[PDB]
Amino acid sequence: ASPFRLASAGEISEVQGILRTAGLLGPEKRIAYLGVLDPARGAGSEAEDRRFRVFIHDVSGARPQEVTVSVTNGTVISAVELDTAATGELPVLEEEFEVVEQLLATDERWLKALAARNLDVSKVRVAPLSAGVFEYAEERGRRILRGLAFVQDFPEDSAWAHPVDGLVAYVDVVSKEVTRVIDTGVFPVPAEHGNYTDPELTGPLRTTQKPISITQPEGPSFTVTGGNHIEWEKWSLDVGFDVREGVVLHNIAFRDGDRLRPIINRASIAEMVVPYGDPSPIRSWQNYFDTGEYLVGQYANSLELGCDCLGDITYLSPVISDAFGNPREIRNGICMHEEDWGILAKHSDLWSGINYTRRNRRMVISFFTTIGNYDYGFYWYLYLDGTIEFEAKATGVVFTSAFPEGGSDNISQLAPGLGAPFHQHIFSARLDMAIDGFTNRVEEEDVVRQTMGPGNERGNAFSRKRTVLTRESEAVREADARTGRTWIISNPESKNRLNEPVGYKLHAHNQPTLLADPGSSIARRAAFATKDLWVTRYADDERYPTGDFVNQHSGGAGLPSYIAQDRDIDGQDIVVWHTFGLTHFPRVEDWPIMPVDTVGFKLRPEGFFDRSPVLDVPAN
Amino acid sequence: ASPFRLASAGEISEVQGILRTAGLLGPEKRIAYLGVLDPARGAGSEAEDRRFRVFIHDVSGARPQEVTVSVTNGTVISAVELDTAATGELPVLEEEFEVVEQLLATDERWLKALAARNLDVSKVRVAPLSAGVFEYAEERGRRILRGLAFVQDFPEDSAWAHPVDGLVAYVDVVSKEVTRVIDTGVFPVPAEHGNYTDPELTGPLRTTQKPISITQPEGPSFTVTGGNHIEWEKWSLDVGFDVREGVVLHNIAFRDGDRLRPIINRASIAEMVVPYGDPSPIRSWQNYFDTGEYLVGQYANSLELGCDCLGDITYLSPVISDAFGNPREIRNGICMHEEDWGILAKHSDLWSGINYTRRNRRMVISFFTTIGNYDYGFYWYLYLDGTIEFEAKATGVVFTSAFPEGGSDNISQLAPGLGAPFHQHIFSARLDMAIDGFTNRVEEEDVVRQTMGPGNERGNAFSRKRTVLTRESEAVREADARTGRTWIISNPESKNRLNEPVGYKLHAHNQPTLLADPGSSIARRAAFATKDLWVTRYADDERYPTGDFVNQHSGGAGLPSYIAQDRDIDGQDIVVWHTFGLTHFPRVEDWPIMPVDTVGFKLRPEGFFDRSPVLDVPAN
Ligand SMILES: [Cu+2]
Ligand SMILES: [Cu+2]
Ligand code: NA
Ligand code: NA
Repeated sequence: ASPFRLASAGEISEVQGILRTAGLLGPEKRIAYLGVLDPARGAGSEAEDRRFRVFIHDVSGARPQEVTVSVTNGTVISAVELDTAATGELPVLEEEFEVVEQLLATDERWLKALAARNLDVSKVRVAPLSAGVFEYAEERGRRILRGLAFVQDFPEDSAWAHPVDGLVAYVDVVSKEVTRVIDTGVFPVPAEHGNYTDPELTGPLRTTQKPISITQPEGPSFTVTGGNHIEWEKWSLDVGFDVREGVVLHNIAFRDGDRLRPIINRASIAEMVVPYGDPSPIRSWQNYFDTGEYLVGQYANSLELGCDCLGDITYLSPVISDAFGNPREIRNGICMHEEDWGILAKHSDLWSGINYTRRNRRMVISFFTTIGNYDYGFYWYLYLDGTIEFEAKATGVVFTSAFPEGGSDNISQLAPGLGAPFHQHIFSARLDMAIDGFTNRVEEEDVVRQTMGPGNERGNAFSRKRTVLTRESEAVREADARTGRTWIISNPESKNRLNEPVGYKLHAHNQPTLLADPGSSIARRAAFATKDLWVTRYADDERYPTGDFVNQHSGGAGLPSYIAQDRDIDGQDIVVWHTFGLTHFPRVEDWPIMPVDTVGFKLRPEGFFDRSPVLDVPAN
Repeated sequence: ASPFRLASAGEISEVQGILRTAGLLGPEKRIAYLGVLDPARGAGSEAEDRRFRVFIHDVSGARPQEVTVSVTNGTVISAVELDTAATGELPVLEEEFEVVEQLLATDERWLKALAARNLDVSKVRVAPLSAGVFEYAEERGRRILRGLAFVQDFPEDSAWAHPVDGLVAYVDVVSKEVTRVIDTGVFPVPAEHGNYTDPELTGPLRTTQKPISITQPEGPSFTVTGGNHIEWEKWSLDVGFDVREGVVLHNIAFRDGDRLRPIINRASIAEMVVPYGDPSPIRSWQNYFDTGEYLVGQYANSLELGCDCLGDITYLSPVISDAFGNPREIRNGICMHEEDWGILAKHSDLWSGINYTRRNRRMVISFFTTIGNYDYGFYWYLYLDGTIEFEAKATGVVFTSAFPEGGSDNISQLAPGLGAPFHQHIFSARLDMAIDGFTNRVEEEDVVRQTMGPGNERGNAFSRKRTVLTRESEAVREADARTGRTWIISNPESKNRLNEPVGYKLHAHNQPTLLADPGSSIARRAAFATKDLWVTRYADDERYPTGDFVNQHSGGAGLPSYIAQDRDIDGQDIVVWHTFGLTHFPRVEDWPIMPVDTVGFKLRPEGFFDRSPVLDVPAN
């Protein structure tokens, strides 16, 4: 019944049939993206109309198409041919990854480069990576992938331990040509293995860990209805899933007495970029847009009970399309559970004699994705006290290179001869805000220091200031940790009992933003990552901070072009885009498999409630 | 056996007997502080010599004394008379707090002020607060407390809901004299109650929370020997307890193969300051040095199983002295347990076919203290992967005032007529470092941005720089979140297998430091709080960033006087002092009892190990 329900196997099958009958899904066609569209703005939208957006690739070279179909009515709404030299290429297809290694294996320049290094071509794996846009005019309008080589000494060996430096190839994956093979010189291939399950490396496993048992003898406190609607401790929301963004949260609201109060209309990680900081021509082009180029949802893991998710776990198993339109289920791809979170509130009062302690809890909604060597966990947390938090967990195997004789300013050494280039992992959270409704505004709040003098004779006073962001051209903001900068999203038409606008405060981690030179290709294509906070006016088609077609797009798409409309955002339907990331100088302890590191952000109520919202939590 | 064992009841009784026999503890004497001294530098040394330091107050007004006792040999080692007008007053005695309300109840200026407000003196509670150093010349050399009034409507009423603004009194707690009563005008006493156990305020309690059961069916994975020595998952340490500092961690080391490798010799929170930013003369003197003036260990709570600490809990019950030298046990004052901490490391490799997941754990050592309206939890965490983390949890009831008609730049409104002055909570962690031994240095690491040009033609390169701090005069450092600034503590004489010095990296939260004007009294007394990082050369008597005697002490002691010695810290026995804190603009949701907010820091291995230290963790 809900318009926000997960897509079902049947809906995807019907899309495939509609496309096929319309003549849009022939044998040379491939589905590069398929996803359900959210309902358009309309608080009285009753007539159910499930619409799906499809990107259709053509393996013969014909122009691709963007298609919108209505599953409810069984029709094609629109179909537009795309000029990819102008608007960007479609996301990389899983089947194109195989092509790169196979093509290079018969190229005489590639074989000659391997022969010089005495490498057996049957043992050389090729990481197929996105191309970006640089100086090669012949790549405009063409689907390119670039390949870097790694040696696998045996089928169970970790090839990442054995990078083949000084060698890179470019491949046209539709015409199946190797356009360039660049050999800048021979580097020794690092010899030590990195097999973290080999007992020779792990040593004997510990026998000292005793079990921790976490159970819920009466079951969990949350309910799931209609497949994906969650109710938990006054919270209400819908858990969506999209093959590009992954888990998406809809209709986040809090039951305050008798009123269901909206907070956030849609929350997602709308892009994530991994730029590399090694100036070697072998890797100086390397920038992953994991969401926009690869689609993080299609690489979601099946999460194992007791290993990935511990406790009383409720699973969702989302359905996506494969490249031919058949439904594919990601079994146990989303974990949901509640967790103890320590003390919520505590006071022992001398004068009243009352000793009071209450415990906190959080709702966890998580999924994990694997893109090549990297594995990322996406965690959304809901707390009893109204706090909303996102956390990304980065693990996997670091991307490697040779470590040069004489050192490097841009690579760290992990093992003899083995390097790890410096890089960042930068996320963009897209928060379609709805604080008590859609009339919202953002204020930037700085601490204000005061000088000793009249009205502050002891020099102890300090204060704060708030600046309303009234237009998009003034809504591109930078962090300032030294002045305690935060941003408040408020509803100027909804007041608390003290007659102040209700609000939520965004607390950032204030990590560095994109470090690349502002004139670089990556700074133009990932402009969102150069600033901590953007606020736009809501529009149906402004979905991603990098635009719809990120792969090989020349730059400026997305947030810089949206912001240029300079729309009114003072008491309007607005969207907050928060940039946050990790700057990774790899350490020896990251090798051969990296312990989790984390980054995120949180939102806390700021006069949203008329008093603490957790006074009715029991002691038990 | 161990020199680092907790003080026993017998040891404290023996100190009492030694002081009595020596003539230093007659009926007019009071013990204001008593604690065990750490062993001097020198491995093994004096077989066993347990020494205690004692601050002895005299209630007749004679000069107090600082005394060192050997409980092993039954002797007084040294006893010095203190000139408190020069070097500072002793910590506040618990029995002095009770004096303030009683003295004021019979002062005719106080009574006239209450009568002007139609308040019954029997219902007026007085919060007795430390006095600081301001413009009152008659206070030099006297023990002064200042009092602020709150109305308690009935014995179980929360008095914090009813501040009596416009009124403050100063009390000499030795001569039992009210020195000044200041009345700047009548303010309405806020009328709403703040009784968070009253059903009329809580409403019906939730019935929706189902239990979460955390058990360890084989018991915990850590062992406790000698009363306070902990071994857990390669970690080794001793848990100390001091009445001033609270929980103190000694001899933190990690078992790496056959070698026990030191990391931290001693870790503590050596001071904490809570400055208020309201320039009203009623409160502009208000600054709590909870550690130095009040002694946070003295007010540690007994922690309730299942409420304060959840799971399979091991308790310690530290013993302290009362004001007469009798031992007082703080039953269940320290909780210790291990906690699941999600995913440790995870990778699903396409080429090898190996799927690998491991879970993380942490060891938790915690205590909670209550100082008037505020309650603070102190949490030390040890992780499987070598990370050490500290977290402070702030809760309790916010300190209140009237909310002025017309508003305020320095006070938040929480309820009709009820205000909460702006303030900070700032901690100083004292880390006596011992990275692989005592020869350590500190480097400051900043990210380095690089310009597009020769050697970086695509403008993607970025790097980092490290600056060694060679002498104390250059070791006073500020945060820079924008450049990703961190500090590395390393051992230049101990190298990992890549021939790089082993190290640990300190990651700060980069919250604002002390906001008061640098000319203010609090900026001089809490100079440590104006900078994020200090590094000193280790010295036996340099224990606290504020000096030994903080109460009513002007500037002149502590970290600014230590660093003036400008000693060599480049490969030497060094101490890191890290300032970190919360800036609190109270919100409506903080009332009537505040949900926990947190701040802290962590240290991560940086080439300390030759590879990941958790390759031997089993799959479970
Ligand atoms: Cu990384
Ligand atoms: Cu506070
Ligand atoms: Na909105
Ligand atoms: Na040291």
